[PDB]
Amino acid sequence: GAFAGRRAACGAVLLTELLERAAFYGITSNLVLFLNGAPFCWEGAQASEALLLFMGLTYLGSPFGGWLADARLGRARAILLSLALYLLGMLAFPLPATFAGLVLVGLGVATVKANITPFGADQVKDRGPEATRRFFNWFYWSINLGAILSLGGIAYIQQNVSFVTGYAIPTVCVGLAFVVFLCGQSVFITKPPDGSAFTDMFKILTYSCCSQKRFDSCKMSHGGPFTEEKVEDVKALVKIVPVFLALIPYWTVYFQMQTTYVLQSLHLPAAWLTMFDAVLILLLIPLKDKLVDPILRRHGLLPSSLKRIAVGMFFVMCSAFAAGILESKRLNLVKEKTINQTIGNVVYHAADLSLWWQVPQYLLIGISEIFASIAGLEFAYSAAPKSMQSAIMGLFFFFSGVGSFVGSGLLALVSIKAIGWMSSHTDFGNINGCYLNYYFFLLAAIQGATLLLFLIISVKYDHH
Repeated sequence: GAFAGRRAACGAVLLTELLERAAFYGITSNLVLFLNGAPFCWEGAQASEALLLFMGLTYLGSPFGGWLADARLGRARAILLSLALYLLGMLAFPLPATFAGLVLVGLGVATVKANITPFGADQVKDRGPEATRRFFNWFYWSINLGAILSLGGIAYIQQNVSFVTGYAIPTVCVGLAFVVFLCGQSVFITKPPDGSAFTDMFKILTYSCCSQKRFDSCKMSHGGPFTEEKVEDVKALVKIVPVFLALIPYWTVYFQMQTTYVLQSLHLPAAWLTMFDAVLILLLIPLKDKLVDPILRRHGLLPSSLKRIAVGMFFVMCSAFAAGILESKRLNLVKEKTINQTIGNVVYHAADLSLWWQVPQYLLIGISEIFASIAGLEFAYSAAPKSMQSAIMGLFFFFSGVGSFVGSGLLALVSIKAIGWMSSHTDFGNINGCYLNYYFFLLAAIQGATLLLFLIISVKYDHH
């Protein structure tokens, strides 16, 4: 009965999210390749910088998207405006203009990502937190399904017809999402926030900050016009911030592992490797949702989101250790024979080893994801105040982007001449004379330290 009733609205929201994710992954799958192979052939550095700027704008727009959704507008209306801007920007690709289109697409996706999760989360808030947890599980499953569908269909229909349609496919998807969402609204009534006074909440926050400049906060605000709700929201946000601060290195390690696993698998369509992870997720989310959760319900072992994030961090560390061991074995084997292969239009030298040895580590990462990210989202919805859930989601996405940037900086920094772990990394391939195993071991050590710090912070937070 918990999932009955608004099932149609939940399915519509999941379909819209799937279409949005498919369009985004279609955009990001071969943007650099399309720009390089286009008649306006730029340099590799120029395309890389454009992609990095696009990703940074998408990461940065999420807090402002949540701010715009929370203030002077609703949630569904802000989603509609964001996806309209997304469609308008995406229409430019099949046709300075490129910069404007990238800006529009980035703003649209940043607002959509920041606003879709809180809306669907509050849509099922009628029942207990278990309904929200199941909704988040199916939300992540739909995201992965959309990723797989895009990364397959792009190549599936790219060969049949002209390549322009390859970029026209996401746009149509966006349009479809638009229509679906519109229809959903006609029967949504998913407890619309109707946020009008929430704008004042923002200025109240500033007033509280002024009260800081002019448990000190509680006693100071008791005398003034600072009714307990806003003070408790400020306290909750203050408690939340260190969690994200500790989670930033986790996102750094996550993105670095995502890049390095593909880079290593290249030496055993290039996007299919990434699909592997998603495929594993598509296999793991349902089974767990039907088996892992009930058993705890039988034993009363239901942990907090922080404990599940810690378990995910432990699985990440185990996967990093396994990847390091596999890289060491591959380096030991490769010092005797090499095999020349071609992927796309690039020649790579790979060791005489099967590709299935990547199955264990990937599997571990999958478990970590199904134990961590979703749980974090639940926390991102649970501890956040009811007034500014979208702002909290936007800040979380911004912190994830900052972690990704820190990971890229660390990857650049572990390539200095004094380090000596890699010298052919500047070249496209020939990672045979490199030391990626040491990089994996360093990532595992950093993950362990971050896990310990997060455990301490989680214990301190749960004590209060």
